[PDB]
Amino acid sequence: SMHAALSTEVVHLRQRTEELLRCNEQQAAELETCKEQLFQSNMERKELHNTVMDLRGNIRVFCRIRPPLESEENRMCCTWTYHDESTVELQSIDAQMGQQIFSFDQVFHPLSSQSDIFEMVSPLIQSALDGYNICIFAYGQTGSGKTYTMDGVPESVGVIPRTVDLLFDSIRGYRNLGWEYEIKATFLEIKNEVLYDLLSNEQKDMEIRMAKNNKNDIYVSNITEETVLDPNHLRHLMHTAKMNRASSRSHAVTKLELIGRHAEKQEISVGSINLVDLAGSESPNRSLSELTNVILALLQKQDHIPYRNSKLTHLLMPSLGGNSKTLMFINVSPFQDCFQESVKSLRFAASVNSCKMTKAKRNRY
Amino acid sequence: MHAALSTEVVHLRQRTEELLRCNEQQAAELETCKEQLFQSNMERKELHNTVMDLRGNIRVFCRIRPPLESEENRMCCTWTYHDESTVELQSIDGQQIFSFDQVFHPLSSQSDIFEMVSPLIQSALDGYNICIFAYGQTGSGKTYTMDGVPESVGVIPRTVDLLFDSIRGYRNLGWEYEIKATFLEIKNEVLYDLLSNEQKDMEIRMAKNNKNDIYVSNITEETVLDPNHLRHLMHTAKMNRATERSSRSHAVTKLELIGRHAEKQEISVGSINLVDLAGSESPINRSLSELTNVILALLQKQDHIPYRNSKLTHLLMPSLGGNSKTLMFINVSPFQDCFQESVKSLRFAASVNSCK
Ligand SMILES: Nc1ncnc2c1ncn2[C@@H]1O[C@H](COP(=O)(O)OP(=O)(O)O)[C@@H](O)[C@H]1O
Ligand SMILES: Nc1ncnc2c1ncn2[C@@H]1O[C@H](COP(=O)(O)OP(=O)(O)O)[C@@H](O)[C@H]1O
Repeated sequence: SMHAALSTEVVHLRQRTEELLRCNEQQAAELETCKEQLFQSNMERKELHNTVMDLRGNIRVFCRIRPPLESEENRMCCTWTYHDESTVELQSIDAQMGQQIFSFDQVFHPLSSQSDIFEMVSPLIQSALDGYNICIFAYGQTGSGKTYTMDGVPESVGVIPRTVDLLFDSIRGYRNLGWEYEIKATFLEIKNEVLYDLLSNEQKDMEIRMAKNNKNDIYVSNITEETVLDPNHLRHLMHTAKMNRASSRSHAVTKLELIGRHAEKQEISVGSINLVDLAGSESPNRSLSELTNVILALLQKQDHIPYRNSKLTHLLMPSLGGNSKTLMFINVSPFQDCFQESVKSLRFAASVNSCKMTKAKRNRY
Repeated sequence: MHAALSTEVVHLRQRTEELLRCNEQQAAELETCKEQLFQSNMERKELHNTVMDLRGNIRVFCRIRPPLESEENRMCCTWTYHDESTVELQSIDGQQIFSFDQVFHPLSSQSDIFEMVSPLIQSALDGYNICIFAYGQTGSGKTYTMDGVPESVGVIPRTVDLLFDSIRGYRNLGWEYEIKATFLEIKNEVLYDLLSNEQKDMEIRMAKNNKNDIYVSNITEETVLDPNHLRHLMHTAKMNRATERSSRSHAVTKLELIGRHAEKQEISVGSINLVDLAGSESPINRSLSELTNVILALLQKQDHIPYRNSKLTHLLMPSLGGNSKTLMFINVSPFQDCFQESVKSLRFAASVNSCK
């Protein structure tokens, strides 16, 4: 009577046990399959993203909105409506005709980690090894993330360090192929329309001039041509330069010139990686005033283009023209007090988004 | 023993609490992670079409065949490749220079030609219609180009294989696709089922739920069971052919893809249309000339397009629309007797670029 009752219940529960374990097994089998498919999908989606951006041409504009830090709680924060992964719109908390919705190549949410940011940039660096000039720029008001995105903090490294390792990994496989790539370095700081070499602590006078090789590229003199040795050597040179830099509103122009040496045949790759940390979008515009003019130039002007008025724009004269992938980070603060400046940064980003197609060279001489 | 089974029950009730909490956790990981797989694959599909758009929706290609050793003694003409997109023939006795989206010389393998088509099979799975053509004089390679040969299969066999392998993959995204094939043929502006041995009349009407879609009556529409099926089917398609006289007959294969996601209650339907155009030689005189009026017409963005003027332009109409992608292979004989006709072919290809 009792011994009957409870021995049935035992069996009944053995049924929920093996059912809740059967369903528990297949859930994990689907779940493992779903994530891989989701990775594979994200892979083929970022592939086509690079593949589309490529055909549109050679100027890319990414927009990264910074999250309020632990110091911003009651600070007024403008409304932010993310319509797509490439289209975003900001709204003034107060009252309100103008452009408020903005579409770029890729818009990064505050949540996006430094890894995701560099994940989209990675293809360009890799392209520099196959003979290609690359230039990365960080525009925006101060506090928006220009240092955070371009460079990186200790915990989350930025684009600058992330490329270092990525570049040496590729170099490793290329040495094996017989391609002995050589990495060089050039760190300089146009603080106030004056170049100041960050690798050379001794004061010098850089002078930007039509690169003697060809009118197409434009080199610079009095600059420490430091031949990089390994990932951490460059991490040493990174530290070196930030030391000299110390800054808030200055153009830190880094030029990791990338050469190649193939044992199969005397060919040489060209990798003009140009990681530039602009600063000061808000109105004081020392060199950044002419940056908006070369940009508005490439939109209107064709062959004719202002090349001076900004040491920065004269260094970048290889890019503006052609054979150079240009990518600009639009770091923008999410606060209502900076709502107008944020719009200003997004207006410049829209003109950058509307810039002309630049060609590309095999750069394999 | 009563205390023994009184304990087991108490163990079994825990291990089923934890197993109930464990299954509750898994299912919410699956829920959002299928949401992501869907949204991710959805931005994927969007990008792919944009890529496909930049490359062009209507691309034109050129494939001069290698001279057969049967004809090693038949004399060639002077072919000059000005780039990989451009070509020019000259008569061995004004200039004749032609530009393409891509040109295929006589060592271009069958695989090199499918590489142009391969991306489209993904767009047929994405719900866009797709159109594939083998324009050229008889002996150009039209048949060799699409159907292929046993050692090196053509575009149609490569499609099938890629089609099934995608479908198997897709099934992990939750879509379940189905393939319905209509092997038919147009002669003297009248259609014929190739899968049927009896002779039944067929006509082009509107589809039950779409006026733009095309419906053919009393055709066969075999639903494909596995490649083995698709093999038998395609075999049986070569039958009921004969008048040997495929020179004046348009061989239309149409693999309709019918993808349905139950979870999200969403459908994807794309139609592939691999057409083996009849010989372009001046003695179907209607369907051929018409199909090329329409294609030009499309390029020039005319308001109205005489889709009904031809059985072929009528039958293919839902795959000639803007969102729909079309690839045109001009096969050409590299010989001196073929010269004049090979020019006509290429000249039409100039027409296309000119209307753009
Ligand atoms: N996505 C992010 N996640 C975490 N912290 C961020 C993010 N973006 C910016 N920050 C932080 O906010 C500040 C960004 O300002 P910063 O980049 O230093 O000024 P500037 O824009 O002049 O270089 C830094 O403290 C940086 O650590
Ligand atoms: N790449 C190629 N390699 C070998 N043979 C080819 C090639 N292209 C065309 N041919 C030859 O030309 C013919 C192709 O068939 P074709 O006569 O153009 O088609 P249709 O039967 O539709 O008129 C066959 O003789 C084939 O052997």
